[PDB]
Amino acid sequence: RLLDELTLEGVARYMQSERCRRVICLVGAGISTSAGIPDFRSPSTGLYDNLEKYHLPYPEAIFEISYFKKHPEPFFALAKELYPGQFKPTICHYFMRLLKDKGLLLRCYTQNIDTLERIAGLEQEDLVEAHGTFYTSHCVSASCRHEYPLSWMKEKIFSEVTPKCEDCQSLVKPDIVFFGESLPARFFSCMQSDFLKVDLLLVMGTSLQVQPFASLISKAPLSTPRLLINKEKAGQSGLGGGMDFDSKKAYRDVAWLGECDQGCLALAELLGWKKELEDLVRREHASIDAQ
Amino acid sequence: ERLLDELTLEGVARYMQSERCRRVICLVGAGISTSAGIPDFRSPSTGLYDNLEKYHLPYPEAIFEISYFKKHPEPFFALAKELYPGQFKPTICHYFMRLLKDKGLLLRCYTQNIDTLERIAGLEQEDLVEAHGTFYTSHCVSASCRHEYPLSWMKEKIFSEVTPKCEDCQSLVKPDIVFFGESLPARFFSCMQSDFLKVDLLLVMGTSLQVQPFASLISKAPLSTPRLLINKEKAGQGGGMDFDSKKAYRDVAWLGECDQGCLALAELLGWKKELEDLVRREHASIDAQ
Ligand code: NA
Ligand code: NA
Ligand code: NA
Ligand code: NA
Ligand SMILES: [Zn+2]
Ligand SMILES: [Zn+2]
Repeated sequence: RLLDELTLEGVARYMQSERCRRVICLVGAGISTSAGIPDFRSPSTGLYDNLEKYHLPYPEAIFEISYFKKHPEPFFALAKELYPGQFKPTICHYFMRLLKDKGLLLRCYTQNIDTLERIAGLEQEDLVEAHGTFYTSHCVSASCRHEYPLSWMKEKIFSEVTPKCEDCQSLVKPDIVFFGESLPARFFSCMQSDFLKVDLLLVMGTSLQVQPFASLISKAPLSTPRLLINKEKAGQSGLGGGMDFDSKKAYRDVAWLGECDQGCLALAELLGWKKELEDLVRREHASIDAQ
Repeated sequence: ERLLDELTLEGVARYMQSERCRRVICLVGAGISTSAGIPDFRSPSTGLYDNLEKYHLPYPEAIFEISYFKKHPEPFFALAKELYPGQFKPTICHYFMRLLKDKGLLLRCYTQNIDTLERIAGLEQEDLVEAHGTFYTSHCVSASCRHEYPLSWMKEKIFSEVTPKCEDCQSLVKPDIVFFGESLPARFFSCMQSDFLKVDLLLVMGTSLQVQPFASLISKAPLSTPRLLINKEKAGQGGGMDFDSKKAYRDVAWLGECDQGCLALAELLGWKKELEDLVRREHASIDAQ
């Protein structure tokens, strides 16, 4: 086994090793709650638990493409309520920024649509935004598909004026992958390439309860260490790979439970980067508060 | 066709007052005993998996594995001594299942806990399937000896910190709990084939449903049988638990403390007064020696 001890210290020792040259990050809504965006499945605070004032047939409807096509108002009410005044990336995003700067980041597969990975300084080459993004929008008609920038959409969303294409008066939706829409081709191409060479998997703020994303933890070589930084164990045992932190055959999986920012701080310190990470977060947070 | 009128606690309680709901099966786990001061296994920070450092185990699950226990039984008995609950006082949830017994509604209680609080709350053996055994009785481990020992013996040996060894054959005497790697009792399977043909409601409480074959029990239920979960968090997601999809039809999740969920359910059923009275009286009766 590549790790000497199934701990955060073991993972950090490994990250200092020579064979650990390509790290893949898998991240979810948990890495953004510190930036004031709540997750989906945390009880009480999650979105599933605060969707009653929309009067939905079922909670998931607000995320279903077909329902959105027949009653988009609720999704856009949610978009207006959840629009973040400031898109301020967290300590976790900037830890992935450090991984980019040290040549360790092969890819960040993100399930979030908040584009905080871009604001933290990850580039498109670095990213697989598996569920799309809110940054750009498109008309839904197969013969229209007129694109619209975030400025336009934002103005409509806050004006509670349902986004309709100017030319065909159709529905214009953020380029998010609603339930029932296929993932970007980039997801599959990048997957087939990246997971042949990956040396370390960094799973953060995700419950691994939505496929096909979670199965990504199963594509890694059987020797690639997997560190989970998350409030709770996830990915154990719907699923095809299997996080094994505690059994008699466990050898490569490590779970560090707690806040994503706190775990990134501990990991950085272990690697001697805590100082640089705090400085980077400080500088960028101050710089953003200038626009 | 959606035996529940609405996927809520109120819908489930309406169903329970209906004529069609005559058989309730309870599936419960460590979560129903944390109010009684016994912690669960997989809760972060407070769970047993997160507090096994002082036993110096090769791996967290080893403390519960039959093979490790047979070769390194000292850590399990240290945990047994330190985890032995000073008072065995069932929680409001146990007594709510007692209310279910008294109203003729309880077909069976399948429990994963070994603390026997379901008996102290007044469920009888015919009411119970202790799927993972109990601490109440112990046996020597030799396949030809199998001499039984009562809890008095065990309590005394555990607290005097002397590894329990058989008087006749000097082998290891372990509690009759189902360690990882031991088969479940035949009662589990018999009772299952019968109970899940006539069950009208599933009550899953204080369990993460992450251990097999217990968790699959929610799959033996008829496709029409409603299933309500009372738990701090969604778990179990026939079929699995479908609370939120467009196809959800029979599953209801009430997130929170098991005791509070039992209180709310009882109130909807008009039993809250009786439940609180029973809890107070039984706590007082047990404290009176
Ligand atoms: Na969760
Ligand atoms: Na997400
Ligand atoms: Na849990
Ligand atoms: Na289902
Ligand atoms: Zn259009
Ligand atoms: Zn013996």
